[PDB]
Amino acid sequence: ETSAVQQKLAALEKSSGGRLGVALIDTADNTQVLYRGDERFPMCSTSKVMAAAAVLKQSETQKQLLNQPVEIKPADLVNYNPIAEKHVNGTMTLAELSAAALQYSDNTAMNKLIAQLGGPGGVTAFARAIGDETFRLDRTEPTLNTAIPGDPRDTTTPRAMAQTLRQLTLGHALGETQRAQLVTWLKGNTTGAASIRAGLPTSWTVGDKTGSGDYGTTNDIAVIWPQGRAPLVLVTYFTQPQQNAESRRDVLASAARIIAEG
Ligand SMILES: *[B]([O])([O])[C]([C][C]([C])[C])[N]C(=O)[C][N]C(=O)C1=[C]C(Cl)=[C][C]=C1Cl
Ligand SMILES: [Cl-]
Repeated sequence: ETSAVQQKLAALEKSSGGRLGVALIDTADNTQVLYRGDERFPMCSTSKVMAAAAVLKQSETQKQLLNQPVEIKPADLVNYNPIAEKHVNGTMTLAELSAAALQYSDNTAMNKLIAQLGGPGGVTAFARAIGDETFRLDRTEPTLNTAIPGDPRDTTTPRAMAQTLRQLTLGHALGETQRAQLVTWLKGNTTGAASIRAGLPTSWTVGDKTGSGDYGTTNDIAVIWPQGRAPLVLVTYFTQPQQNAESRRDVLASAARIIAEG
């Protein structure tokens, strides 16, 4: 059966023409509210969180790792390189690459993080090490965004991603300095104003990471601090039937508004 929350989410899904996945964790009582919570969705750029977190984990035993310069060559540039293009024939540190990937969704920066982990499988291995049995990263940017219906590549479920995002930011999957750094990065994201943030009260602090891809795939994952109550974690994934469907960040904002009502 379904609650009124899930009925509202289903009606939003129906009106939108696509497939919506939602997972909310309320850390006050560890309850979850799910909509298609165990179905797989293409993560697209929301996978940048796991890649950055994996490098943070590496830095727990190599304290200066984040400050290590990494060469940016002309040939490294892919389809969206707002920060990395400023450093061609130059360098960016792993911290700078992490900030660029998370806060600007720079795809060259993401590919450097993936390479630092030994390839997409290294990101997946980190996920398994922190108890995420669902996440899989198969490809680099930009092909991880093909988002073909039914394809398990580069997917996770809303429930799994919400649980992991909680572990990474409010829990202790990462060390102290590292989890605080991840929170700082997520809070300063520049690309999320029309997504989850647009559906929540303005007094709430939010850290988030968006993503987008083919099939009009439009995603956001967030850690949320309401004023005067325990924080929440929210995942909103959305994908559509036709390859060239338009982005629908408004659907994510609407899903967040629905979840926040209660
Ligand atoms: B992320 O969602 O992975 C990222 C964020 C944007 C802001 C750069 N998305 C993409 O790169 C989307 N890319 C595609 O849909 C794409 C691009 C290219 Cl060049 C080739 C294949 C695909 Cl699927
Ligand atoms: Cl994005």
